[PDB]
Amino acid sequence: SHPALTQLRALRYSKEIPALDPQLLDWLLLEDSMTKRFEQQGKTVSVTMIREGFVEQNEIPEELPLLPKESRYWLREILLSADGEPWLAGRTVVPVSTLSGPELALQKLGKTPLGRYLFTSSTLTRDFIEIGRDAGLWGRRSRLRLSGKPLLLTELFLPASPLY
Repeated sequence: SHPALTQLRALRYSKEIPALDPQLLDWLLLEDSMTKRFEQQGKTVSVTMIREGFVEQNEIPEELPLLPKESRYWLREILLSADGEPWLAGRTVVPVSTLSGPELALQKLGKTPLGRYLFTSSTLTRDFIEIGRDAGLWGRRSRLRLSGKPLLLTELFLPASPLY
């Protein structure tokens, strides 16, 4: 798709959280998407849609080991911009079994940027967070649960983002 997503997917992620500046840790560990924290930089946050749709297991080789094995997944790839400047690449993989209740909205976001602010009646927890780095750029990979139901979110922080 876009080279930022290719890069994102190929980061070598692990559960090692490096010994980083606390403010950088707070960015990487945030138990939410980056949308509202990027807005708090004094920015309007927008989505560039790279791909979204239902896919089979063969299009989620990175996420499949980390999710239930089932027939279909919602796959969403975006670039996230702040005042029009790309700051993040995001890749979300949602098993269809997660798409129930308020979490049906995960397939209906369109250009609305993901975040907990959209899920005002759903618990959010995180099963794990992995960190990776490539070419000087940080990425992270999380298995999230919304009302107990899993999804995979992988994010790559692009060079203009405030992490750097």
